[PDB]
Amino acid sequence: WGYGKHNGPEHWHKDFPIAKGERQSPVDIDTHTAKYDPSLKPLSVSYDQATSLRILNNGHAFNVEFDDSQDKAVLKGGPLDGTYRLIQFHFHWGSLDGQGSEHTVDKKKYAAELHLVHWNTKYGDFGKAVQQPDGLAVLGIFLKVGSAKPGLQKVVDVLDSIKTKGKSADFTNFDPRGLLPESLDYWTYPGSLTTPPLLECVTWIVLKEPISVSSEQVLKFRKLNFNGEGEPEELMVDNWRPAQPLKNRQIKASF
Ligand SMILES: NS(=O)(=O)/N=C(\Oc1ccccc1)N1CCOCC1
Ligand SMILES: [Zn+2]
Repeated sequence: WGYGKHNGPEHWHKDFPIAKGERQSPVDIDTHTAKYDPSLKPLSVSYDQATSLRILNNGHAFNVEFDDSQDKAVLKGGPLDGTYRLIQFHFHWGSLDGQGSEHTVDKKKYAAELHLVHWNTKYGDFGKAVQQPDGLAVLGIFLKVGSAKPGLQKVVDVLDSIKTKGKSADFTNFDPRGLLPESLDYWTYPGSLTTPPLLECVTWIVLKEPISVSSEQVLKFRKLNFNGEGEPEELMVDNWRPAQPLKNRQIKASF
């Protein structure tokens, strides 16, 4: 699977029939249908002891991986019951600034979207968590093009070294706190992974406030390759799934 005409989102349902499921992601967030929910508790992003390990081009995106052997970087609160450990983050982005995000807001597409993936520690390990309807929590953050995001620059700086599928590099001592906007105001809804196997295990928490990144930063994302070394170059761009049917779901606002 991939993002091209012959292996892209329109084809995924043949190997992963859940692609046409009842709680697929992403979705369009219609701000006039989302309802404030005063029962939501404050979101707690606890990343002070985060332990990043490595950055990997997996042919679909680049992934910054963390040590999730212990409660070191966790998400709690909000719509969540319990504790969810950060395992990795990645981005989706476009070929041009007017597309790239997976979620949309009143049909607006942002230039890119950051996903911080967390699993529910009550299930012991990630593999067990993704067999549960509350196994994962993904914090989604939109990127727009404006001023540079200083906290993103160390990421941008290493991409030269993982240009092709299968390449990795040490990426210790990275602080993901530097990727957040000021506000933790969010929308939440039950959904899925947005990549095969498209498992319907995720509590989505999508921040309302985008972060700004510079044109130079996003241009460096677009120099990555989907292909492996020595293979013909296919630029890693437009690695986003479009909005899926909302079906019988409710999107709730924390604000
Ligand atoms: N939006 S997402 O489904 O989280 N994307 C991904 O799914 C996962 C699956 C497991 C752990 C973290 C993320 N990625 C990024 C692209 O390469 C495939 C893996
Ligand atoms: Zn993602």
